[PDB]
Amino acid sequence: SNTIRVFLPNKQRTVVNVRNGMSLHDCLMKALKVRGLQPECCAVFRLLHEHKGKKARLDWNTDAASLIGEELQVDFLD
Repeated sequence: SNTIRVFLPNKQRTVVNVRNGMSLHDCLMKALKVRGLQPECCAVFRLLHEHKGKKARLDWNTDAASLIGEELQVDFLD
């Protein structure tokens, strides 16, 4: 794929495309930028497509191109 979803911590959702020069932070700093959020104070995750009770936690420089074709979330930080 080349698309992934971003669910907000305010329970929202949206779809984003991954380009060259992405990285989680800069790739979500698209998303949240649009939304009016900041990612610096949050933790981003990929959703539990093979887990229960736990989202798959990612890096703020994560290769979203490896989470490509999935659903992501953002939550509180650490």
